[PDB]
Amino acid sequence: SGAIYVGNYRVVNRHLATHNDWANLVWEDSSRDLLVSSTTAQGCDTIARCDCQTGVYYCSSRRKHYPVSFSKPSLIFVEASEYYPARYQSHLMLAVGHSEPGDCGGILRCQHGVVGIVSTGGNGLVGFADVRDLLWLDEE
Ligand SMILES: CSc1ccccc1CC(=O)N1CCc2nc[nH]c(=O)c2C1
Ligand SMILES: [Zn+2]
Repeated sequence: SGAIYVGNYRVVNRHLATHNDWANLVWEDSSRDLLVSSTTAQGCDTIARCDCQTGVYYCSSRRKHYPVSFSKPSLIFVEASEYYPARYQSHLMLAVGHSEPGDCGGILRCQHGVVGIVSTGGNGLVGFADVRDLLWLDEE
């Protein structure tokens, strides 16, 4: 579990969104595993606006933050999980690292701010849903 809290937005994995998220929906995209809902309180996270390929992510199944090198956001085939069939997920970045299903939502960050959230795992890889192209998170 986990979310990004930027401005009056809450960014979560679409597959972990609650009824309150769907009832206060701003935007969702199944191909990216992302959903954004509106918040009453302002958040403290800042979004990175960059092409970094090194950063640090939080792994809840180890209570640890790990430094990683990660690929550029791409269209990647992901095997079937409890939430999606085997399919192509877009705007996904891969790194070598530990990730169990419940690790989804953990933040990946670089020197500029939040880069994305854990979305996929298995085979000793971790995948992150990028948010750096969502410029509108910084306004309204
Ligand atoms: C944090 S997500 C996670 C973590 C550990 C295990 C499973 C998940 C869900 C997930 O994304 N799967 C299902 C398992 C799987 N196995 C091999 N290759 C893959 O591409 C996948 C994709
Ligand atoms: Zn960066």
